[PDB]
Amino acid sequence: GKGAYDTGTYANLFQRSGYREDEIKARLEQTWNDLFYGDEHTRIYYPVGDDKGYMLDTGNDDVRSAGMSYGMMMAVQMDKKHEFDRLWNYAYTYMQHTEGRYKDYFAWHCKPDGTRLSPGPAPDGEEFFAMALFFASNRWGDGPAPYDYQAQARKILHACLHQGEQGEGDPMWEPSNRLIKFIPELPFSDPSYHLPHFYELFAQYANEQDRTFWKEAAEASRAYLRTACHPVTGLSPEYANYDGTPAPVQLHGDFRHFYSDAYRVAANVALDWEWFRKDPWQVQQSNRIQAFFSDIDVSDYRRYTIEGEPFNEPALHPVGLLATNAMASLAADGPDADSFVKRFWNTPLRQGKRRYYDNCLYFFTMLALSGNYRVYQQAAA
Ligand SMILES: OC[C@@H]1O[C@@H](O[C@@H]2[C@@H](O)[C@H](O[C@@H]3CO[C@@H](O[C@@H]4CO[C@@H](O)[C@H](O)[C@H]4O)[C@H](O)[C@H]3O)OC[C@H]2O[C@@H]2OC[C@@H](O)[C@H](O)[C@H]2O)[C@H](O)[C@H]1O
Repeated sequence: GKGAYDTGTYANLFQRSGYREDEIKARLEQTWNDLFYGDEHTRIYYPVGDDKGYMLDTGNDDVRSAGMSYGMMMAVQMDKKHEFDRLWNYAYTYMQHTEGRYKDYFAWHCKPDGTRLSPGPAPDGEEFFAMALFFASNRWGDGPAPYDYQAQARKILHACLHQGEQGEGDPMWEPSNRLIKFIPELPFSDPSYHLPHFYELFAQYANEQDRTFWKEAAEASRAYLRTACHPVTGLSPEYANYDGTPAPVQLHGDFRHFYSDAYRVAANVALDWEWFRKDPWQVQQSNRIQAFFSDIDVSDYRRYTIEGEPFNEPALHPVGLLATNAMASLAADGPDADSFVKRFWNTPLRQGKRRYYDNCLYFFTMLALSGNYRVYQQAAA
């Protein structure tokens, strides 16, 4: 078969699970309203002035590039221009470099007021910023700068591939292997950063010289994720070497294990399958990870070695983990797919100081499983 990119048909797995259409759309809208306009123990979005707003990492009391970029995608996928523009204005103003080795990249986290905490960037932010902006252009049309969406996107993806050619700086993609990097400087990666589905669409909307690269990178990332995921459990490390093996322990933590970052791999893999249907391995990977967690309660979620050895330590984001395991049902045809969809439906949004990452993964799963995580092309509106 052909994917949602070709057919324009999006699977409603909640409907397939037996839930009513009415119910599903109401549940999606409520999730938007709570995360963006809820109470002080739920909402993760905060509007600032008349033309700005941010997504708060409640857990770390800072504003991340990954989070702001997640927020923009959430906004454009839900047809929420006002909120989309507020977020982008915050990112463009406070976070985007206008000079230095990081010119056109984004400072990976800052304070709610906009004061930067580190200058270095996080590539998973950049790619999400780029994809979100192209969808904004395709859905709403380019506004006046800085709301010339497709132009802002192309400028970011130019930097991503070409940052070292203008004197000093490093590219976010390693030219030799066409793989996104953990950060510009270090020659290793993060499985969760690989969005081959997003790169297919960059191959359509990026600067003309780079379109070949993005198409090659789509297939490179699909290949990398086959080497990153354990062939039994379908678990993956947080940081990985280009060969897919867990990276050495870093100075800021041990990232060889299946923890917070790794959760998004199963969701990323599943969305690529839904959109493009290119890699039949993605179905098997969805079956494997679901089968590893088929027997495990959310309250019993741990840190695991990719081999499947549970640490005594609990998962920091078990609702997040359930959401991504549930999102895998987009691609899973196994006997656990139906189970995971119902399990997620009966799981509410997280509350308390650690809620941010859980609720971000929650909302993407709510979008995806309702059939509302869609490609916005140069169509006939
Ligand atoms: O913790 C001290 C910081 O470590 C150094 O590393 C930075 C990375 O952490 C960052 O990757 C970010 C981190 O946030 C990720 O999302 C997480 C998922 O886990 C949840 O619990 C959490 O709420 C959520 O935020 C997100 O996916 C990524 O975007 O990437 C940048 C990296 O930068 C650099 O560290 C390496 C160093 O060489 C550079 O100097 C620095 O810029 C930070 O230095 C330090 O502050």
